[PDB]
Amino acid sequence: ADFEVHMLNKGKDGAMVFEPASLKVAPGDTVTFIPTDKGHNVETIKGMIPDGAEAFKSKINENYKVTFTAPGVYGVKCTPHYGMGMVGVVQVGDAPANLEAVKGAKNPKKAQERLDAALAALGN
Ligand SMILES: [Cu+2]
Repeated sequence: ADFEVHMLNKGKDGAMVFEPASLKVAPGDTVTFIPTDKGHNVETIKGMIPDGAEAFKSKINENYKVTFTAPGVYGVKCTPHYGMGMVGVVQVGDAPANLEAVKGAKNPKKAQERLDAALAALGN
C-alpha cells in the first residue's frame, strides 16, 4: 500500500506542518513525502526510530519515497522547521515495541506539543 504525506507552510494545525501528521501503515508499505510547498524535507528524529531501522534525511524540495521496513513508531521532522514544530509520526504495524521510548524522547517545545497530539491520535 502507498500513502502520501504533504509538506505545507500552513494547514489546519497552524504553520509548518506535515498533513497528515499521524499515520498508521503496514510493515513494507511506502509513504511519499511531497513538497506541496517549497523549502521542506523529511528526516528521522533522534531517539524516535525503532530497533533495526536506519535514519534517513531527504533533500530540500524532493519528493521522497520511503518503504518502512522495521516495525515500530517513527518520529519524523522537517530539518529547517523542527523548532517551529514541523513534525509527524508514522506507526508501522501493530503493537509498536518502541512506543514507550518514543514518548520519552526530547524535542523542542513546539515539536513536543505536536508529537504528543500525533501519538495520542494513533491510540497513544
Ligand atoms: Cu519544513
